[PDB]
Amino acid sequence: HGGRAVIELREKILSGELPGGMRLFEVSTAELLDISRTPVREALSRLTEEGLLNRLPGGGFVVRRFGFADVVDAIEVRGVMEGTAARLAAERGVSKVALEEIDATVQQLDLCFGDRVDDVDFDGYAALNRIFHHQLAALCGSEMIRREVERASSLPFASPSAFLPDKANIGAFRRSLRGAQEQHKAIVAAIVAREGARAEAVAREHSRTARTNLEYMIREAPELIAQVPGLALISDHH
Amino acid sequence: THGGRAVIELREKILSGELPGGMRLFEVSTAELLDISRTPVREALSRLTEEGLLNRLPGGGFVVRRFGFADVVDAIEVRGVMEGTAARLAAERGVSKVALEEIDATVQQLDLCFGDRVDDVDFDGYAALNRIFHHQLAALCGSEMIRREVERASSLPFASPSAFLPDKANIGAFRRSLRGAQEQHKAIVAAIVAREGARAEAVAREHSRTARTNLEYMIREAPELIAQVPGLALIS
Amino acid sequence: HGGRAVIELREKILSGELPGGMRLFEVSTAELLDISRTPVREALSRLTEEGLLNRLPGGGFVVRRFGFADVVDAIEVRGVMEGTAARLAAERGVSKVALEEIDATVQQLDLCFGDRVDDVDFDGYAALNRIFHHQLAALCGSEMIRREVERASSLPFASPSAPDKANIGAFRRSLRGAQEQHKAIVAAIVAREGARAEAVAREHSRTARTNLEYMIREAPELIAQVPGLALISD
Amino acid sequence: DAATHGGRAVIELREKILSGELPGGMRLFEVSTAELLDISRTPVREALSRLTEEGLLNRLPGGGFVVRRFGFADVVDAIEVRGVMEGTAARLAAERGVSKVALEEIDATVQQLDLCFGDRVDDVDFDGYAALNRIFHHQLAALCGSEMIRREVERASSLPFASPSAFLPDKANIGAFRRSLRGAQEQHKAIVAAIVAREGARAEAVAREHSRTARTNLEYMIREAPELIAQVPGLALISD
Ligand SMILES: [Zn+2]
Ligand SMILES: [Zn+2]
Ligand SMILES: [Zn+2]
Ligand SMILES: [Zn+2]
Repeated sequence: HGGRAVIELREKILSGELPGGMRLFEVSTAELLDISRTPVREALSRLTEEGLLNRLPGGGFVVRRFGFADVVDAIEVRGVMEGTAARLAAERGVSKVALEEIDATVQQLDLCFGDRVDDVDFDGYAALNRIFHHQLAALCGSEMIRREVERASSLPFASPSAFLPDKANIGAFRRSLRGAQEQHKAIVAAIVAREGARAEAVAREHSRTARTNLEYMIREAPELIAQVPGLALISDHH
Repeated sequence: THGGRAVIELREKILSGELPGGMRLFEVSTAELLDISRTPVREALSRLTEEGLLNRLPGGGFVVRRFGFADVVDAIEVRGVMEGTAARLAAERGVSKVALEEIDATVQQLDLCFGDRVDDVDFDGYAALNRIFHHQLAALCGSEMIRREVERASSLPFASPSAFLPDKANIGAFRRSLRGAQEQHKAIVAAIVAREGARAEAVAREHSRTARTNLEYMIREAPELIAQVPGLALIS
Repeated sequence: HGGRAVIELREKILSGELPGGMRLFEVSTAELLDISRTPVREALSRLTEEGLLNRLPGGGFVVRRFGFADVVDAIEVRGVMEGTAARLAAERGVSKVALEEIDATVQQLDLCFGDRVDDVDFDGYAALNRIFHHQLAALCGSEMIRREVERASSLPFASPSAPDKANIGAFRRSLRGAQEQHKAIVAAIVAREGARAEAVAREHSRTARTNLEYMIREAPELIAQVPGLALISD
Repeated sequence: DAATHGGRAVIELREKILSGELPGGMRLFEVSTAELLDISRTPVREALSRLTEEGLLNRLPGGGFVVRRFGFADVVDAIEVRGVMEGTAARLAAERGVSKVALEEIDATVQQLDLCFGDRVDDVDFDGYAALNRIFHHQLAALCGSEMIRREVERASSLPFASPSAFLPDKANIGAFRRSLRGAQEQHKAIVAAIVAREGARAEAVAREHSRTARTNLEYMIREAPELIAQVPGLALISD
């Protein structure tokens, strides 16, 4: 009910239907979505937590305006937060079951690669990549860490598979997935070996793949900008 | 503005322990408690979810977040890691002449809190100026996204920079530890000026571990000090 | 002449012709290499600095014995030393000329690769990889750092290009990731991101350890193609 | 080795380089060096070569040796390398683990170092700290149980200015240096704590930061106390 309200409202913000700087109010938003006030209230609050809306001082909400600096900083925060989770898992240790689970996801991700450099199941990688980053966040067994890492990924343009959309299935991106999969293996290896410094460094570097993919799209493939939701609304971008 | 007296009153009742961890809150029962209308109560319950004091229940309603010792240790870790990011980015990107003069002035004022003997420290003066230093450090790299994320990491009562420095916890062991902490403040600024991001990050992370060291000293050696420290009311 | 004596002496140690525990003396070594004593003296001293020989009290050298732990530790030290050079270059800054030179090496390394990994210049990569690691060591402009980094890379089994016949499908695929690391080190140095520059340079040295561990577990016939590796007991 | 003519020449020749008797930039040849030490040609050749391996001399392209010259930049870079090498030993000890006996030994040195401090900020046994500080850094290098790593930290700490207690000589016992020892002792405690807790990242970061104290103390002598330069037996090698 409330979840269905979040999806539609998020879609209207990211499409540019509700532009940056636009003021949103409980009743006018409920009329727009043709949904009851209770789910709409949950949706507006959830999208504030997610970072798409800001609260206005006298009540109501405002659609946030993002710059390139915001995208780069969001990717940085996510990498730094995932690096913390990986380091703490290596320092504290991981349970037999949790390790078996994440190692199974890495093995499934290996099945997305073939003989030629381009032979990669892009859609299969993107779905399993989300699972790997979820399991990595929970690895150290801390709810506080899991919540803070998940919040850092909820943030705009900070999702692990955000720069891997189905329609951005290009050669240059498929070749870069082999290096990314080697990073997943290295994070788990470092955690097993109790090498916190390595686990953190690899997780931070791994997040920077998103920034490289973004920079590739601006300089070499600008038609791919519209494939990332909301990215074409960032006026700054170039 | 900003949720009014409703958000303030409801936050005060959660932090005092009046509304304990695990307690379920609903629109109507909360409105009866605050003797306010439904609209300002709905804003308050939503705002405190965004702030991280409440969690949403799957079938509607809210639940007061419960915190344990592990949560305090992890919050201090996240704060250090976030401050370390701000310090590293300030060193990598560079800092404006005005912003550097401001932070360096706070460090100079903090130096005036120290005397001849190891215990000769103005504890209340350090705590107030320490809050300013950490605020200024968060804004140094010039990024709003970083400043917001660092301030959020510092927002819980026990994750605050001066949280483990309350006026009544003015003990000898804690005054001796402030000299090392002040040397860390100087080192963070020096590393930023020198464009040494790695050092700036490492010092900021280590500096935050002082809070954990001071917390661990209480649990083991002075448990009567637990009640005096804010945030430790949300703990069991 | 002295450099020629070092190559010939190093080759006999790494082939196992001069086994570990063997005692070497100026005269007997000069008779063996059929070279004058002065270049042989330089060679014996240079190989002590490099870590292949140990000095005996009273003169004379002894050929060192190496274990897998020695290889693992050498690679660790090299990565840590290269990470220092990369971090200091990012923190201090690099001159326009030095940055153009190292970036030209990276561009030449790209020409070792095509569209596919089927035809990748393995011998070409190894030669240019040595140049990249030489320039990276000198980037921060410190002679002290350059000397300590080159020493850490002279060390046994620590060399950056640690294999003409060992040219398999897998080791060719791993050179693409290694080249992306070279690009990332330079990018981090340009961007003044010391932390990143250090982390990438450390992780880059670990590729050697990963490739060593692959041969032992999956391709032991490739052990004889690595110089001196066939002498270690594991 | 000290009893051999070869070993005796290394001790005497090292002493003349470190005293400044043989200054930086001085070309040393087999003959001139042998006349100086009044020793035969063969032990001199061993001596000259051993000090090149040691890093005190450099080889000249057309034959012969040159006394290696050191500048302020070289001292700063040497302290950086030592911190980076000690940080590696501390990180590897935390990652691998340390035996019960080795931990009890280093923790005993930390406890002995705590006995060097009193009530006032200046109340510090400077000579007692310097001797025990050498033991702590010795014990720290060996902690991970790797011989190559121990040797590598040993080498990084071998130049007279790259030594852990080099910037703590008996004659440089000043107020501004005694106050800095309290922070340094807290870092010794933090390195051991990080190793026990298996926190390699922290162990490395603290060991690197700890080494920067030596740079801070050096910079203080140059900018504020230049009369202290000559009384540090280790800064004699410095040109400018
Ligand atoms: Zn991933
Ligand atoms: Zn502080
Ligand atoms: Zn390379
Ligand atoms: Zn020390």
